[PDB]
Amino acid sequence: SMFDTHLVNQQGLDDIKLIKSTMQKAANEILDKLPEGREKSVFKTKLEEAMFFATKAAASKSGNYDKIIKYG
Amino acid sequence: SMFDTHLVNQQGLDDIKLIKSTMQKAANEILDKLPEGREKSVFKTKLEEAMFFATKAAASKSGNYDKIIKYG
Amino acid sequence: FDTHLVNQQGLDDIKLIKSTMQKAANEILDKLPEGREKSVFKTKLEEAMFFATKAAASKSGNYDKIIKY
Amino acid sequence: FDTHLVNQQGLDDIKLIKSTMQKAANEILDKLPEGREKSVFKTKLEEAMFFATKAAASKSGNYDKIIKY
Amino acid sequence: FDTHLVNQQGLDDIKLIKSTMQKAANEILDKLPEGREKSVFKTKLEEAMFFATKAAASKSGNYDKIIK
Amino acid sequence: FDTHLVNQQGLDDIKLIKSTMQKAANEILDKLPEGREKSVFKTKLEEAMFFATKAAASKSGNYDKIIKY
Ligand SMILES: Nc1ncnc2c1ncn2[C@@H]1O[C@@H]2COP(=O)(O)OP(=O)(O)OC[C@H]3O[C@@H](O[C@H]2[C@H]1O)[C@H](O)[C@@H]3O
Ligand SMILES: Nc1ncnc2c1ncn2[C@@H]1O[C@@H]2COP(=O)(O)OP(=O)(O)OC[C@H]3O[C@@H](O[C@H]2[C@H]1O)[C@H](O)[C@@H]3O
Repeated sequence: SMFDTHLVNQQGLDDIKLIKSTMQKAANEILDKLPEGREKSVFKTKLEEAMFFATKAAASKSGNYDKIIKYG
Repeated sequence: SMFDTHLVNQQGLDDIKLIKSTMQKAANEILDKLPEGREKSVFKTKLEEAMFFATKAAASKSGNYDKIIKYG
Repeated sequence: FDTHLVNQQGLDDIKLIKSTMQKAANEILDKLPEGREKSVFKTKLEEAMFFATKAAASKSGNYDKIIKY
Repeated sequence: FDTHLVNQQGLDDIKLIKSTMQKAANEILDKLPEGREKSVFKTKLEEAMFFATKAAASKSGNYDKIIKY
Repeated sequence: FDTHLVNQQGLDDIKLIKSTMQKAANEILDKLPEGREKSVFKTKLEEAMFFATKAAASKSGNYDKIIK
Repeated sequence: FDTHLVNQQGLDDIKLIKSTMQKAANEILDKLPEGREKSVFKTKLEEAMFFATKAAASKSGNYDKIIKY
């Protein structure tokens, strides 16, 4: 279910650290080249949405969480 | 207008090369950590959307294009 | 891209918000015919829930730790 | 871009699904702090409900007419 | 999630905006190769038209009833 | 994130698609009241056009060069 909560373990946190640190560094380097304005701001908001899905893919990877809390 | 076409010059192409190669390296490193599945696929599609805005920000940066083609 | 590690209060707020939407989603989905529009509804709803869950998890009082990168 | 002209059952289904989502949204919103994430939750939910409402409106038996262009 | 039950004037405006966009979309689609970008163009356009149609339906004079 | 450098045929296809949508969009916008829905229509339409323009620029026979990264 889209509503499930994955209780991530350290392996999940480690994977998330790798992906977020990697994207953070790349995003800072790209943002430094872009002029302030609407397109730069939309790039940032679209990138934040993308990262919810990358983070969820890591958090729910077999071995990266200990238990799932389900609702209903 | 959202419909304007910026004819990029070499400085725009150089900026776009920097931003796209930076994101391609980061995306490949992140994708290598993610399990095959829907979330990985949505990450990629959201990231493609984000990059249209980063690329447009670079292409229309003052000094990065020579002329704008306008319609209507 | 901060990560918020929720405390018990954050977990309980997330229980409330996710339980509330899951119940409403079940009732609505059971009324909708199968097909493209029902699928897209679920896609958009999941996107909404990422933002609601982040709002709850990053609310002051709801996290033990913020991890920055 | 079909235009659905719903009949009485279509209006009833849409009333149920929108009433159900409005109640759940209100309960969730009361738990969320003001800010960007809460605002995006609302906008995503509005997108979701366009598709749920289209699904209901074009359900067999729920329309007087579907106008095509 | 307000509902607008349009009157004839709202239905006429909606016919004009949707007919206009459908004609333009068909002309553009006839130029585009099959594939992912063409498919996403269509779904993005459907999303856009939900908002255009709601703007027209809630225009003063275009609705007979608002249901809350 | 390949970059397509259009040739003349790609530029002329882009002229056709962008001038067609700009005229339609102007006609529609002139019917719409100012407000949030009109604003989101424009934002969603811009997103649509990135994909249509990319589809045209990478169509076989419409590009001089593809830059890969
Ligand atoms: N062992 C844990 N101990 C403590 N806290 C944990 C653990 N494991 C996970 N968490 C966090 O709780 C929430 C989980 O709820 P969820 O339904 O599974 O995640 P989500 O839907 O993708 O929401 C997206 C947002 O939630 C925020 O906190 C998430 C998790 O980071 C994120 O920062 C996202 O920004
Ligand atoms: N005088 C009317 N008589 C009968 N039916 C009417 C009238 N006037 C409007 N309608 C229809 O009611 C439904 C709910 O309206 P709503 O709640 O305002 O719509 P929405 O949130 O914008 O989603 C919109 C999606 O629903 C479909 O049917 C819509 C309206 O076309 C749309 O085709 C979209 O696919």
